[PDB]
Amino acid sequence: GSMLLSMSQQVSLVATLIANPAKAALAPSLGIKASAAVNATGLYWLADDIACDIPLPLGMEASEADASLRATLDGAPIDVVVQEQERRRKKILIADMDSTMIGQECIDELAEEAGLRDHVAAITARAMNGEIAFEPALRERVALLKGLPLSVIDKVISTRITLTPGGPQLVRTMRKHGAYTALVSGGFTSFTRRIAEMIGFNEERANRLIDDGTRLTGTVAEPILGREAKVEKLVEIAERVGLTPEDAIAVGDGANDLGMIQLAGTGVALHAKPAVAAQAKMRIDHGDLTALLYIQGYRKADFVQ
Ligand SMILES: [Cl-]
Ligand SMILES: [Cl-]
Ligand SMILES: [Mg+2]
Repeated sequence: GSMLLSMSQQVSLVATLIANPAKAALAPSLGIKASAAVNATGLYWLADDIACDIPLPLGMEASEADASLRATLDGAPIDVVVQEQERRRKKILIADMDSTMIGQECIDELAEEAGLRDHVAAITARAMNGEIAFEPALRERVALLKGLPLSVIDKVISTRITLTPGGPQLVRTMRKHGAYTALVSGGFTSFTRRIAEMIGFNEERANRLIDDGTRLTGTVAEPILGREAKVEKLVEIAERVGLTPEDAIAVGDGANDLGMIQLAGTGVALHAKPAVAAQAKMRIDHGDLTALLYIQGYRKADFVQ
């Protein structure tokens, strides 16, 4: 009950090392080596060979620990995050869909059905990197879908969309612990409704393709939801659940996710290209979506299996 200890708990940092479970290279010896590299108070395994917490000695800047740990692990596929230990477990998740919760870009997959995958995918890549603004890029790409029959959506969904590893476990585990989870996308409601329910999200919010009753018109419902719409949705969710954006973890891979990534108390650039990852305070380049559970301090024993 010491106030001296209690204040120390607030300025207390912890580093977390995280591997992909499919390339689980965080060996016990490596974790000890890393913890010695930062004069750690301790070393706590969240998942054998996959993730460990390394409490940092008080007074060490987070930037120092990050450099030290990345040096010790250089050349190993192990991610590094540093944060305050208090309030690392969040009660809101907000997650992008395309190339984040799913392996594909829904717009590029639909473009294949128009014989224009490569053309559209090149635009998608520049939009994801920040070289073109999202809304005009979305309009340009969707215009090339004009005339596709509505049956093509379920075809794409059923046959070409796959869930990113760790996604259901991430969503279901935070829900087990009382968190509210939302799938937000610059993509399309016809995809996010199905994906959200496969994974287990509480809600979804995305753009909407316009149709004439049988075929796509090649346009999107006005107004188009982009970077600010993701920020506004995080604000809306937090107010509605009686919290603030500091109580949320946000994750995405693209330039238009950086608003919600930067507003959230924990913002994660997941497998992002360098220009996007440079603008997030946390990056996961190797782990899968279970990395976000380890970020929050969950042990594998806490997971919904
Ligand atoms: Cl639940
Ligand atoms: Cl739609
Ligand atoms: Mg994305």
